[PDB]
Amino acid sequence: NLEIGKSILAAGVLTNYHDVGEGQPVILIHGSGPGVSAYANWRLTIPALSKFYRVIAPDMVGFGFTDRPENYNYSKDSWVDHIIGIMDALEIEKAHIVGNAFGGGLAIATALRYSERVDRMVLMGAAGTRFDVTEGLNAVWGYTPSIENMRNLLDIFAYDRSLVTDELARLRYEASIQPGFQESFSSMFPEPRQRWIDALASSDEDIKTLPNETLIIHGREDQVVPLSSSLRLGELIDRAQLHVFGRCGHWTQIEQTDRFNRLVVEFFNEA
Amino acid sequence: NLEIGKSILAAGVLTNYHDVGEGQPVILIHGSGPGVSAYANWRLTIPALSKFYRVIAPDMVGFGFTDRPENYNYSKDSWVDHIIGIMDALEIEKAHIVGNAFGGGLAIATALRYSERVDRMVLMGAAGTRFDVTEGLNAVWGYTPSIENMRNLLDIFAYDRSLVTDELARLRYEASIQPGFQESFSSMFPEPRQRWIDALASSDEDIKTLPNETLIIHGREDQVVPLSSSLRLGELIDRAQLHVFGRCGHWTQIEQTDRFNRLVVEFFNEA
Repeated sequence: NLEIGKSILAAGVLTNYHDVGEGQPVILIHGSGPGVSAYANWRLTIPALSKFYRVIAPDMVGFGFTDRPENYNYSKDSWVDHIIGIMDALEIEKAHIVGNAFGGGLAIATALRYSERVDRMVLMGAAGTRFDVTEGLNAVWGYTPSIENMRNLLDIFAYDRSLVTDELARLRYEASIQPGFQESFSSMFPEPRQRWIDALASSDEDIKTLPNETLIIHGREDQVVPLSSSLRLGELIDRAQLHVFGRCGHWTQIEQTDRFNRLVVEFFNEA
Repeated sequence: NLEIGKSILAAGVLTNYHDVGEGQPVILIHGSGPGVSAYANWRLTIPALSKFYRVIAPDMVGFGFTDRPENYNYSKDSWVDHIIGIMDALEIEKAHIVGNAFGGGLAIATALRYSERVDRMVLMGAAGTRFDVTEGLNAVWGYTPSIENMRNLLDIFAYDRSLVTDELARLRYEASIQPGFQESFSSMFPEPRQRWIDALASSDEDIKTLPNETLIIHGREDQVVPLSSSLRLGELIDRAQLHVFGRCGHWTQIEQTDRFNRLVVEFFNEA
């Protein structure tokens, strides 16, 4: 299973992660769908970025193959602590961070609590602002295992449905039913789900204080997070650029891979 | 005067233009401020793009050093005819087009009337949609010569006012009072100016038919054209990408030169 990588103790949690490349460190933080993992999210991103940077992609506690501690208290702050724990464990003093959706909210929160540890940020279809729950996100977080339910989620995630094959739905369905995966997932974001969008968000006031050069990315047709949310982040963060990809969903790094990798690498190259 | 380049008869008008580089043709179309010219608009863009493309930057009839025919009938359609005349005169069968503001509206109109002649488009703080006249545009089109009035316009155009020096204001003021310049300019967009924003715009219906890969660029702080206009173009044009530069005004190619040139060259490189 290529989704399983290296193992390291971080913030007291045995963490699964990938580490490829040399040089300036870049932390990639995945989304929050069923069966999600750092590899599943970043398999097409790591190869490109690792040619110029040291890329670290961990499975956040509660997701992927990282340990799911008994009675663990999941929260925006606990996840931020995990990210910092991972950085501390790897002697990463300061790094750029690419946060995808769920991960984007965590990236913002980390930059706010540990400003000295974050350099540049890339926020893709990111959590971070309070936006009305979408049917897309409610469906994603309300997932129940089945190849048909997974196919529907994959359809929700991408613009070009021709990319959603029976094989992909099958493979992601299988990933979603691995031991303990669905159990922790279904209990992670229970109804009413607006609560978690709000809990993962940061205040307009706080976001305005971010001094980091930031690149906000969003797919025009994103069904999970409305473009309006990223437009808002683009107005709040001072040193920000906003790039909207037409004919693209909530899976920008996979749907517009080459354009995405190019934009991100050049963005970090400026530093 | 570096603003004066080569001369060619196009659409029956003696036209001043610049032509640098080899390969795929790219037409750069300037904005509509007082004293504007292809060189003034594109001096920092041509050098970069000409390394990979053949860059053609003409002074549109009524502007710069191109002839201002007696009793000439200026209109969106006449300007489109000039662009096509320039392309015909240079045996340019198909080309990419970069339209800045005024030029962006002309680029859209050209792509609609001569679809077979336009490949990819870059629209920066572009005309093309009906948006309520801004004080910025009304001030630009309502310019009366003076170093103070020019300084105010330069301030309106850029985000970083530290770039607006006494020398720059002086030089652009001088450009605005060249023989016949102010006379044709003041009679070009008379009050009520909303009429010209509307005349230069294309219908939502027509814009939706554009099949061209398009890159829409806008400075977050643009005081002349509201970001909302470019957001609209980003929703209407199917194969579009929208890139918003924070800490940037209506002069993106000059305010964020390296980022701009990089994005544009890579955009054309995809073709």
